[PDB]
Amino acid sequence: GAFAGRRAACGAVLLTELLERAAFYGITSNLVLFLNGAPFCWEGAQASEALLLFMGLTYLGSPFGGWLADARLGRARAILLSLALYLLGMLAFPLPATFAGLVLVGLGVATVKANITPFGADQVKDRGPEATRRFFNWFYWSINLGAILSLGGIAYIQQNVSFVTGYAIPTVCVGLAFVVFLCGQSVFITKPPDGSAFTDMFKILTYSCCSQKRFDSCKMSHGGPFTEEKVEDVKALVKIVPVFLALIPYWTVYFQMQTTYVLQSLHLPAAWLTMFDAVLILLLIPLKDKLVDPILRRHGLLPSSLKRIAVGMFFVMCSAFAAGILESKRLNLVKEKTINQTIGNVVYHAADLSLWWQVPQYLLIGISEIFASIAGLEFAYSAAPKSMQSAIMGLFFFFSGVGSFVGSGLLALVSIKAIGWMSSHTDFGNINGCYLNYYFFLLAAIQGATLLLFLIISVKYDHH
Repeated sequence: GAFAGRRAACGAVLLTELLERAAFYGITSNLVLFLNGAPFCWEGAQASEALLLFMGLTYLGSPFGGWLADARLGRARAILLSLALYLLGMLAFPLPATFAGLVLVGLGVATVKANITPFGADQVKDRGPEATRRFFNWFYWSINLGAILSLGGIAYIQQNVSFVTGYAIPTVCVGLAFVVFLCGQSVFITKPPDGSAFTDMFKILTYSCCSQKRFDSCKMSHGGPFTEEKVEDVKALVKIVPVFLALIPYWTVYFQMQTTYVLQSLHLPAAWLTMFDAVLILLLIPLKDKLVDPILRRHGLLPSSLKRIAVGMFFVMCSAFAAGILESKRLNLVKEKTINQTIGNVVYHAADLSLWWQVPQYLLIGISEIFASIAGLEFAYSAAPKSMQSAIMGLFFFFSGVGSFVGSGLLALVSIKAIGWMSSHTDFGNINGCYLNYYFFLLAAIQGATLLLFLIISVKYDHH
């Protein structure tokens, strides 16, 4: 009965999210390749910088998207405006203009990502937190399904017809999402926030900050016009911030592992490797949702989101250790024979080893994801105040982007001449004379330290 009733609205929201994710992954799958192979052939550095700027704008727009959704507008209306801007920007690709289109697409996706999760989360808030947890599980499953569908269909229909349609496919998807969402609204009534006074909440926050400049906060605000709700929201946000601060290195390690696993698998369509992870997720989310959760319900072992994030961090560390061991074995084997292969239009030298040895580590990462990210989202919805859930989601996405940037900086920094772990990394391939195993071991050590710090912070937070 918990999932009955608004099932149609939940399915519509999941379909819209799937279409949005498919369009985004279609955009990001071969943007650099399309720009390089286009008649306006730029340099590799120029395309890389454009992609990095696009990703940074998408990461940065999420807090402002949540701010715009929370203030002077609703949630569904802000989603509609964001996806309209997304469609308008995406229409430019099949046709300075490129910069404007990238800006529009980035703003649209940043607002959509920041606003879709809180809306669907509050849509099922009628029942207990278990309904929200199941909704988040199916939300992540739909995201992965959309990723797989895009990364397959792009190549599936790219060969049949002209390549322009390859970029026209996401746009149509966006349009479809638009229509679906519109229809959903006609029967949504998913407890619309109707946020009008929430704008004042923002200025109240500033007033509280002024009260800081002019448990000190509680006693100071008791005398003034600072009714307990806003003070408790400020306290909750203050408690939340260190969690994200500790989670930033986790996102750094996550993105670095995502890049390095593909880079290593290249030496055993290039996007299919990434699909592997998603495929594993598509296999793991349902089974767990039907088996892992009930058993705890039988034993009363239901942990907090922080404990599940810690378990995910432990699985990440185990996967990093396994990847390091596999890289060491591959380096030991490769010092005797090499095999020349071609992927796309690039020649790579790979060791005489099967590709299935990547199955264990990937599997571990999958478990970590199904134990961590979703749980974090639940926390991102649970501890956040009811007034500014979208702002909290936007800040979380911004912190994830900052972690990704820190990971890229660390990857650049572990390539200095004094380090000596890699010298052919500047070249496209020939990672045979490199030391990626040491990089994996360093990532595992950093993950362990971050896990310990997060455990301490989680214990301190749960004590209060």
